[PDB]
Amino acid sequence: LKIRDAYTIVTCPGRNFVTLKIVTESGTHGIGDATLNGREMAVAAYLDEHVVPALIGRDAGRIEDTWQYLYRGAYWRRGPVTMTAIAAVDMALWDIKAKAAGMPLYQLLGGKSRERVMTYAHCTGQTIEDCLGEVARHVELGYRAVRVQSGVPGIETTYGVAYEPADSSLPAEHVWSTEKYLNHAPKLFAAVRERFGDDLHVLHDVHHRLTPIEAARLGKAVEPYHLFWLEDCVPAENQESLRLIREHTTTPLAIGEVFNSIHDCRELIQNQWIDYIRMPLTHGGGITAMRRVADLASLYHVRTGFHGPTDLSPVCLGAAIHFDTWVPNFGIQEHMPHTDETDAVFPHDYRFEDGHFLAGESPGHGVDIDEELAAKYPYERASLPVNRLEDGTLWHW
Amino acid sequence: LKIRDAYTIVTCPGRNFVTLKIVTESGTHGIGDATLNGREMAVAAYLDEHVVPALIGRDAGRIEDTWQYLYRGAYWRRGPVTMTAIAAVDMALWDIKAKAAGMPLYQLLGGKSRERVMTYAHCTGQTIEDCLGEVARHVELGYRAVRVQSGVPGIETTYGVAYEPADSSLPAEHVWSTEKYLNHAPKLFAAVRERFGDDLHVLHDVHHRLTPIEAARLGKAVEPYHLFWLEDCVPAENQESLRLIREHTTTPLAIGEVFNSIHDCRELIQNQWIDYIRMPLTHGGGITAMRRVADLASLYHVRTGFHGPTDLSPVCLGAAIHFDTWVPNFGIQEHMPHTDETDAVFPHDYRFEDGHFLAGESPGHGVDIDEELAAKYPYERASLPVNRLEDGTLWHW
Ligand SMILES: O=C(O)[C@H](O)[C@@H](O)[C@H](O)[C@H](O)CO
Ligand SMILES: O=C(O)[C@H](O)[C@@H](O)[C@H](O)[C@H](O)CO
Ligand SMILES: [Mg+2]
Ligand SMILES: [Mg+2]
Repeated sequence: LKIRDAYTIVTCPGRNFVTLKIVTESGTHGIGDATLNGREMAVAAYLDEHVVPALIGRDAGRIEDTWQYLYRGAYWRRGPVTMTAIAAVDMALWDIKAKAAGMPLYQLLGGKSRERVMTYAHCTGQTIEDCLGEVARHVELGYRAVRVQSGVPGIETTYGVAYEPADSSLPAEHVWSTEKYLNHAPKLFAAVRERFGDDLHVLHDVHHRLTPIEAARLGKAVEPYHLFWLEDCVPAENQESLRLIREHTTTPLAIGEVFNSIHDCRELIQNQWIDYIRMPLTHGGGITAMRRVADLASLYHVRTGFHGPTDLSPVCLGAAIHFDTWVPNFGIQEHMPHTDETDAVFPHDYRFEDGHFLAGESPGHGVDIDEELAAKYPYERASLPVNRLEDGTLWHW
Repeated sequence: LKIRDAYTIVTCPGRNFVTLKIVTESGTHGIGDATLNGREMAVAAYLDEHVVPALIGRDAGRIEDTWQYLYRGAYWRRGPVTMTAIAAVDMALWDIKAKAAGMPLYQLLGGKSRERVMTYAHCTGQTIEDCLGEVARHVELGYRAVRVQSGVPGIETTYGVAYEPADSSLPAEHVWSTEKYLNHAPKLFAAVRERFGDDLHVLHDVHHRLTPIEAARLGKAVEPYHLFWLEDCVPAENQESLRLIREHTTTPLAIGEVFNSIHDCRELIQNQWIDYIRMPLTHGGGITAMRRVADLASLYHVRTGFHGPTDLSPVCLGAAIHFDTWVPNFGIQEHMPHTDETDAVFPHDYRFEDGHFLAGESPGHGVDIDEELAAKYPYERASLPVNRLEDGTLWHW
C-alpha cells in the first residue's frame, strides 16, 4: 500500500533515459519516464533531492492527491523540469494502480475505443528524391502515414535531415534561411503526391522556424497536397501566434511537443486554432494531466497526436499506447524505433505490426526496467542543437 | 572577452542559496543568484550539467545572444528551474558588463530615476493586537510601508504567521478555512487604520487561497482601508482568473512572485487586471527579461513590486536595487532582512536607511561572494509547506 522506496535510474543505452521507480510495502512497484532531452540531470536532481524524499510513506493509491501535492506544493508551478518530474511520479502510480487492479492500463482508463493505434514514420533524405525513396520503404513496411523532411538547397542543414537531434556533447550550430525553405518545401509535398498518390497520410514538421504570416503563406501553398498536419509552425509561448495561420489556411495544424501544461494550450484549443495537440505523457504531467488536456481538446474536435521520439523511453511509449487505445479523440501516434539496447533495458508488451501499435494486456502499463542492465550504460552528456540565421542571429531550432 | 570558467556555489548561512560565478580570460568575474526555494538542487544541476559547459568560450559581452541561446536553445522553454538558471547567467553577465564599463549597474540601464528605493517590511502576529505591535515597531525603524498578516481565529496556521516558510526538511502540513479568513481579515486592516492612521502604506498577501469571486468580495470589503495592494488573490496560471476581481473592486492588485516569464503575465498587464507585477530578477530570467516585463507594464500604468524574501540572496537584492533605481515605473521593493551570516557570505554595497534602500556605487551590481566562508555552511534540505482544507483537500499554500 504505502510507498517504501522511490529512486531514479539514469542510463544511456544509445541515448540518455531517466526513469523513476516506486516500490510499495507490499512489494508491487511502478515506473515512470522522466527523460527531458538535453536537460536530463535537472529532472534527476528535482526528483532525487526534492520529490523522492516526500514520496516515502505516502499512500501509493492516492494518485490525484499526489499529483496536486507535487503540482501545487512545488509553489513554483509548471515548467519542463517541474512537469516531467510530476509526470514520472504519475506514470509510476498509474502503473501501480493498474497492477493492483489486475488490468492493463487502458482498461483502467475506461476500456478500448479502438482495435489498434495508427502511427507515422519519419521519412527523411538530403534531396527530395532521397526522401521519396524512404517514403517507399516505409510504405512497404506497412505505414499508412509518413512525415516527410528533406534538405533545402542553399542551406547546409535543415531540421529532420542528417538522425539523432542530440548528437553532440555541446549544442551543434545549424544555420537557417526561412525564405529558401518557404520556396522549396512545397516541392517536396508535390513530389510525394505525384509518386505515392492520395491515400497516404503525409505529415510535415516546420519545427518552430516561421513567423505567423510566413506559416500562413506556407499553409496556403501546401493546401493542394492535403497534409495530415503542418506541425509547430511558430513558437507558441504567445498562443495568439496561431491566429493568423488559422485565419489564412485550411491546412490542418499540430502543435505542442514543447508544452508541459494545459495552461500552455487552453486558448489554442478553445479558440480552435489547432487540430492536433502534441504534448506527450512524460512532459505533460502524466496520465492524470493529459486525460484533462485530451478531454478539453475533444470539445473542439481537436485530436491527440502524441510526440513520440526516441527521447521518450519505452515507459512513456507503452503508457502512451494504453492512453491512445482508450482516448475517444485519438489522432495519431508518432513512432521512432528505439535501439535494441534500449528495448532490452525496458522490457515491454506493446507490439508494432503493419504500421500500428497494439496495447499490451499485462497489468500495469506493461513496461518495466532491468536495473542491472541499465547499470551497464552510464550517462553521456548530449545536447540539442541551436539554430542561427545567416547573419548569426540566434533563432529557433 | 571570453568566458574561461563558470561554476555554482551552494551554501546555507541560515537558509539555502545557490550562486553562479562566471570568470573571463582577463580575470574579471560576475555572480548571479540561482536560488529556487525548496527546489534548489534542480537549478544547481540544470546549471552544472547543462548550462555551465556551454558557457565556456562564449563572449562574455554577448548578454543578449547568451540569453536567447539559453532560452531558445533549451528547446523546452520557460519554467521555474529553466528561467532561474537563465537569470543566474544573465545577472552574472550584467555584473561583468557593469564592471567592464566601470559603472554601477543602474548607470548601465539608463541611470538613476530616483534618489532612494522605498521598501516595505513584514509585520505579523498571532492576534491583531500582536500584529499591531509589530507595525508600531517597524514604523519606529523608519518603514513607510508594512505588510500585515495575523492569525485567523479557528485556524491553527495561516500564511505569514509563526518566520521562515521553508522551516522543515519535508513539507509542513497546514490546514485552511477560506470562509473564516474572509470574515476575519478586514478586521485586521480596520485595526491598523484605527491605530496608525492614513499615511502609512498597508499591504496584504492573500497567498493564493481564494477563488476569483471570493477575492472580489475581499477586495470590496477592504476598500475603506485603502491598501497599497492585495497580493496573489488567486492562482493565476489561467490569467483570466483576475478578471472578476478587477471588475468588482478598486483595491489595487499585485501578482507574480510565482511567475518566470513575460508569457505568464502579458495578458494580465495588457487587460489592466493588475497594478503591480511581482516577478523578481532571479526567477524571472534576469535583468534582460525583467526590463522587457517592466517596460510592457509601463504602457498600462502597472508598476514593479519585486518579490524580495530571504530566499532570494543579497546578489538578487543588490541587482534588484540597481534595477529599482533606474526603472521609471518603480512601485515598491519588498525587504526581508537576511541573517548576519548570509550578509557575511555575500558582502555588498547597497545600504538600508530610514525605510529605503540606496543603490551601491561600485562597478557591477555591488555584490560578491566569500567562497571560503560559504564553504562553512553546507546545504541543508528545506521544503516549503503544503496547505490542506479542513476535509483534507490539497489546496494552495
Ligand atoms: O516531432 C518530433 O519528433 C520532434 O520535433 C523531435 O524531433 C524533437 O526535435 C526531439 O524529440 C527533441 O528532443
Ligand atoms: O511575499 C512574499 O514574500 C512571498 O509570498 C514569500 O512569503 C514566499 O512564500 C516565499 O518567498 C516562497 O519561497
Ligand atoms: Mg516536432
Ligand atoms: Mg507573496
